[PDB]
Amino acid sequence: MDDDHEQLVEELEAVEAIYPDLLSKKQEDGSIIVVKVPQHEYMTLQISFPTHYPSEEAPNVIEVGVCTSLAKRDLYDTKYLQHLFQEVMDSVFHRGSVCLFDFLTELDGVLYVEPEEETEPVQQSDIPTDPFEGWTASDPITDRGSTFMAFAAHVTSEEQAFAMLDLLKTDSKMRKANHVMSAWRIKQDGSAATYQDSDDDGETAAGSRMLHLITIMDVWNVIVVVARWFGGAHIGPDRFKHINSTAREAVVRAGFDS
Repeated sequence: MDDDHEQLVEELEAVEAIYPDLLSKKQEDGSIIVVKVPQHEYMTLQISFPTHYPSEEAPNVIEVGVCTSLAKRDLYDTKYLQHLFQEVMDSVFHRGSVCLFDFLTELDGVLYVEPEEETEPVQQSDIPTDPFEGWTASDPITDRGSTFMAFAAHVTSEEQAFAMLDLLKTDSKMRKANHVMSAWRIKQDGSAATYQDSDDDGETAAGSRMLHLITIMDVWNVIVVVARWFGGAHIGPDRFKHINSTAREAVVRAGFDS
Protein backbone atom coordinates (compact mmCIF):
# COMPACT_ATOMS: atom_id res chain seq x y z
CA MET A 1 0.00 0.00 0.00
CA ASP A 2 2.98 2.28 -0.59
CA ASP A 3 5.16 1.71 -3.69
CA ASP A 4 3.64 -1.56 -4.80
CA HIS A 5 3.40 -0.25 -8.34
CA GLU A 6 6.96 0.90 -8.50
CA GLN A 7 8.37 -2.53 -7.61
CA LEU A 8 5.74 -4.18 -9.84
CA VAL A 9 6.49 -1.93 -12.83
CA GLU A 10 10.15 -2.54 -12.09
CA GLU A 11 9.88 -6.32 -12.25
CA LEU A 12 8.18 -5.76 -15.59
CA GLU A 13 11.14 -3.71 -16.88
CA ALA A 14 13.44 -6.29 -15.28
CA VAL A 15 11.89 -9.34 -16.90
CA GLU A 16 11.96 -7.23 -20.04
CA ALA A 17 15.71 -6.69 -19.67
CA ILE A 18 16.27 -10.40 -19.18
CA TYR A 19 13.71 -11.65 -21.73
CA PRO A 20 11.81 -9.27 -24.00
CA ASP A 21 10.28 -11.33 -26.92
CA LEU A 22 9.66 -14.15 -24.44
CA LEU A 23 7.28 -12.11 -22.30
CA SER A 24 4.00 -10.75 -23.53
CA LYS A 25 1.86 -8.32 -21.52
CA LYS A 26 -1.89 -8.49 -21.98
CA GLN A 27 -2.26 -5.40 -19.93
CA GLU A 28 -0.39 -2.13 -20.23
CA ASP A 29 1.48 -2.24 -16.91
CA GLY A 30 1.45 -5.31 -14.80
CA SER A 31 -2.22 -6.20 -14.20
CA ILE A 32 -2.22 -9.20 -16.58
CA ILE A 33 0.53 -10.86 -18.57
CA VAL A 34 1.38 -13.97 -20.55
CA VAL A 35 4.86 -15.34 -20.25
CA LYS A 36 6.12 -18.23 -22.29
CA VAL A 37 8.45 -21.01 -21.13
CA PRO A 38 12.06 -19.56 -21.03
CA GLN A 39 13.22 -22.35 -23.33
CA HIS A 40 11.15 -20.58 -26.04
CA GLU A 41 8.59 -23.36 -26.08
CA TYR A 42 4.98 -22.90 -26.93
CA MET A 43 3.41 -23.34 -23.54
CA THR A 44 2.45 -19.93 -22.46
CA LEU A 45 1.47 -19.04 -18.94
CA GLN A 46 -1.54 -16.75 -18.41
CA ILE A 47 -0.94 -14.78 -15.23
CA SER A 48 -2.81 -11.92 -13.64
CA PHE A 49 -1.84 -9.47 -10.98
CA PRO A 50 -4.47 -9.14 -8.25
CA THR A 51 -4.89 -6.23 -5.89
CA HIS A 52 -2.76 -8.40 -3.58
CA TYR A 53 0.13 -8.54 -6.14
CA PRO A 54 3.69 -9.87 -5.08
CA SER A 55 4.04 -7.29 -2.30
CA GLU A 56 0.77 -8.35 -0.63
CA GLU A 57 0.82 -12.01 -1.71
CA ALA A 58 1.77 -12.96 -5.29
CA PRO A 59 0.46 -12.89 -8.92
CA ASN A 60 -2.46 -15.06 -10.10
CA VAL A 61 -2.00 -17.93 -12.45
CA ILE A 62 -5.20 -17.80 -14.41
CA GLU A 63 -4.43 -20.31 -17.14
CA VAL A 64 -1.83 -21.96 -19.32
CA GLY A 65 -1.84 -22.78 -22.96
CA VAL A 66 0.23 -24.96 -25.14
CA CYS A 67 0.81 -25.70 -28.75
CA THR A 68 1.18 -29.47 -28.94
CA SER A 69 1.08 -32.42 -31.25
CA LEU A 70 -0.29 -35.88 -30.42
CA ALA A 71 3.10 -36.89 -28.98
CA LYS A 72 2.96 -35.61 -25.37
CA ARG A 73 -0.57 -34.22 -25.29
CA ASP A 74 -1.69 -37.09 -23.08
CA LEU A 75 0.96 -36.45 -20.44
CA TYR A 76 -0.14 -32.97 -19.38
CA ASP A 77 -3.19 -30.82 -19.80
CA THR A 78 -3.67 -27.07 -19.45
CA LYS A 79 -5.60 -27.26 -16.16
CA TYR A 80 -3.08 -29.82 -14.97
CA LEU A 81 -0.06 -27.61 -15.57
CA GLN A 82 -2.10 -24.87 -13.91
CA HIS A 83 -2.23 -26.98 -10.76
CA LEU A 84 1.53 -27.42 -10.52
CA PHE A 85 1.97 -23.82 -11.60
CA GLN A 86 -0.12 -22.78 -8.57
CA GLU A 87 1.87 -25.06 -6.20
CA VAL A 88 4.96 -23.30 -7.51
CA MET A 89 3.45 -19.89 -6.79
CA ASP A 90 3.18 -21.17 -3.22
CA SER A 91 6.98 -20.85 -3.33
CA VAL A 92 6.83 -17.33 -4.77
CA PHE A 93 4.05 -16.53 -2.33
CA HIS A 94 6.18 -15.89 0.73
CA ARG A 95 9.71 -14.85 -0.28
CA GLY A 96 11.10 -11.42 -0.90
CA SER A 97 11.05 -12.35 -4.57
CA VAL A 98 8.18 -11.11 -6.72
CA CYS A 99 7.54 -14.38 -8.68
CA LEU A 100 9.16 -14.64 -12.11
CA PHE A 101 12.68 -15.31 -10.87
CA ASP A 102 12.03 -17.97 -8.23
CA PHE A 103 9.14 -19.76 -9.87
CA LEU A 104 11.19 -20.53 -12.99
CA THR A 105 13.43 -22.59 -10.85
CA GLU A 106 10.72 -25.08 -9.92
CA LEU A 107 9.47 -25.02 -13.51
CA ASP A 108 13.01 -25.68 -14.72
CA GLY A 109 13.01 -28.98 -12.90
CA VAL A 110 9.32 -29.99 -13.00
CA LEU A 111 8.86 -29.12 -16.69
CA TYR A 112 12.13 -30.91 -17.50
CA VAL A 113 13.85 -30.45 -20.90
CA GLU A 114 17.48 -29.71 -20.13
CA PRO A 115 19.73 -29.01 -23.16
CA GLU A 116 23.04 -28.26 -21.48
CA GLU A 117 24.46 -27.05 -18.23
CA GLU A 118 26.45 -23.93 -19.02
CA THR A 119 25.93 -20.28 -19.90
CA GLU A 120 27.14 -18.32 -22.91
CA PRO A 121 25.85 -14.73 -23.15
CA VAL A 122 26.68 -12.11 -25.75
CA GLN A 123 29.19 -9.55 -24.47
CA GLN A 124 30.93 -8.88 -27.76
CA SER A 125 30.27 -5.34 -28.89
CA ASP A 126 32.33 -2.68 -30.59
CA ILE A 127 29.88 0.06 -29.71
CA PRO A 128 30.91 1.60 -26.35
CA THR A 129 28.29 1.55 -23.63
CA ASP A 130 30.60 1.79 -20.63
CA PRO A 131 31.95 5.00 -19.02
CA PHE A 132 35.42 6.45 -19.27
CA GLU A 133 37.72 8.33 -16.89
CA GLY A 134 37.79 12.11 -17.52
CA TRP A 135 36.00 11.14 -20.66
CA THR A 136 32.31 11.26 -21.26
CA ALA A 137 31.35 9.19 -24.24
CA SER A 138 28.00 7.88 -25.13
CA ASP A 139 27.17 8.70 -28.76
CA PRO A 140 27.31 5.61 -30.97
CA ILE A 141 25.05 5.87 -33.96
CA THR A 142 24.18 3.48 -36.78
CA ASP A 143 24.42 3.55 -40.61
CA ARG A 144 24.12 0.86 -43.27
CA GLY A 145 26.54 -1.75 -42.02
CA SER A 146 28.70 0.94 -40.48
CA THR A 147 28.61 2.39 -37.03
CA PHE A 148 29.27 5.95 -36.09
CA MET A 149 30.36 7.09 -32.66
CA ALA A 150 31.67 10.04 -30.75
CA PHE A 151 33.37 10.57 -27.43
CA ALA A 152 33.30 13.92 -25.64
CA ALA A 153 35.42 15.15 -22.76
CA HIS A 154 35.59 18.44 -20.90
CA VAL A 155 39.13 19.63 -20.49
CA THR A 156 41.37 22.28 -19.03
CA SER A 157 44.69 23.50 -20.40
CA GLU A 158 46.60 21.76 -23.19
CA GLU A 159 48.36 19.10 -21.12
CA GLN A 160 45.07 17.50 -20.11
CA ALA A 161 43.63 17.46 -23.65
CA PHE A 162 46.92 16.29 -25.12
CA ALA A 163 47.35 13.38 -22.78
CA MET A 164 43.78 12.09 -22.67
CA LEU A 165 43.52 12.38 -26.48
CA ASP A 166 47.06 11.00 -27.00
CA LEU A 167 46.26 7.98 -25.05
CA LEU A 168 42.80 7.51 -26.57
CA LYS A 169 44.13 7.73 -30.14
CA THR A 170 46.94 5.30 -29.40
CA ASP A 171 44.52 3.07 -27.53
CA SER A 172 44.12 -0.35 -29.02
CA LYS A 173 40.31 -0.34 -28.56
CA MET A 174 39.93 2.88 -30.55
CA ARG A 175 42.59 1.47 -32.83
CA LYS A 176 40.09 -1.18 -33.88
CA ALA A 177 38.01 1.15 -36.01
CA ASN A 178 38.26 1.82 -39.73
CA HIS A 179 39.08 5.53 -39.38
CA VAL A 180 39.06 7.72 -36.30
CA MET A 181 39.02 11.49 -36.13
CA SER A 182 39.62 13.82 -33.21
CA ALA A 183 39.32 17.48 -32.32
CA TRP A 184 40.46 19.35 -29.24
CA ARG A 185 39.93 22.98 -28.33
CA ILE A 186 40.78 25.13 -25.36
CA LYS A 187 39.55 28.64 -24.87
CA GLN A 188 39.96 30.72 -21.81
CA ASP A 189 36.58 31.71 -20.41
CA GLY A 190 37.80 35.26 -19.95
CA SER A 191 41.51 35.22 -20.72
CA ALA A 192 43.90 34.80 -23.68
CA ALA A 193 45.69 31.55 -22.75
CA THR A 194 44.29 29.38 -25.53
CA TYR A 195 45.81 26.28 -27.08
CA GLN A 196 44.51 24.80 -30.31
CA ASP A 197 45.90 22.22 -32.75
CA SER A 198 44.59 20.23 -35.68
CA ASP A 199 44.38 16.53 -36.55
CA ASP A 200 44.01 14.37 -39.65
CA ASP A 201 45.11 10.84 -38.63
CA GLY A 202 42.07 8.94 -39.89
CA GLU A 203 40.58 10.85 -42.77
CA THR A 204 42.38 14.11 -43.53
CA ALA A 205 39.29 15.76 -45.02
CA ALA A 206 37.65 15.34 -41.63
CA GLY A 207 40.46 17.05 -39.75
CA SER A 208 39.98 20.74 -40.49
CA ARG A 209 36.30 20.12 -41.17
CA MET A 210 35.81 18.77 -37.62
CA LEU A 211 37.77 21.72 -36.28
CA HIS A 212 35.47 24.29 -37.92
CA LEU A 213 32.65 21.95 -37.06
CA ILE A 214 33.19 22.33 -33.33
CA THR A 215 33.74 26.04 -33.84
CA ILE A 216 30.40 26.61 -35.65
CA MET A 217 28.62 24.26 -33.20
CA ASP A 218 29.13 26.89 -30.44
CA VAL A 219 31.41 24.87 -28.23
CA TRP A 220 34.87 25.04 -26.62
CA ASN A 221 36.99 23.72 -23.74
CA VAL A 222 35.86 20.22 -24.65
CA ILE A 223 37.23 17.50 -26.91
CA VAL A 224 35.48 15.09 -29.23
CA VAL A 225 36.53 11.92 -31.02
CA VAL A 226 34.54 10.24 -33.79
CA ALA A 227 35.00 6.67 -34.92
CA ARG A 228 33.57 4.52 -37.70
CA TRP A 229 32.99 0.75 -37.18
CA PHE A 230 31.69 -2.09 -39.31
CA GLY A 231 28.97 -4.35 -37.95
CA GLY A 232 25.87 -6.10 -39.23
CA ALA A 233 23.22 -4.71 -41.56
CA HIS A 234 21.92 -1.98 -39.30
CA ILE A 235 23.29 -3.49 -36.08
CA GLY A 236 19.95 -2.99 -34.36
CA PRO A 237 16.86 -0.72 -34.62
CA ASP A 238 17.08 0.18 -30.95
CA ARG A 239 20.74 1.00 -31.33
CA PHE A 240 20.85 4.39 -33.04
CA LYS A 241 17.50 6.07 -32.23
CA HIS A 242 17.33 5.08 -28.58
CA ILE A 243 20.95 5.70 -27.75
CA ASN A 244 20.65 8.90 -29.79
CA SER A 245 18.46 10.30 -27.09
CA THR A 246 20.90 9.13 -24.38
CA ALA A 247 24.00 10.16 -26.35
CA ARG A 248 22.40 13.54 -26.93
CA GLU A 249 22.35 14.04 -23.19
CA ALA A 250 26.05 12.99 -22.82
CA VAL A 251 27.44 15.15 -25.66
CA VAL A 252 25.46 18.12 -24.38
CA ARG A 253 26.44 17.31 -20.76
CA ALA A 254 30.21 17.16 -21.45
CA GLY A 255 29.97 20.76 -22.57
CA PHE A 256 28.89 20.72 -26.18
CA ASP A 257 25.74 22.71 -25.71
CA SER A 258 25.96 24.99 -22.77
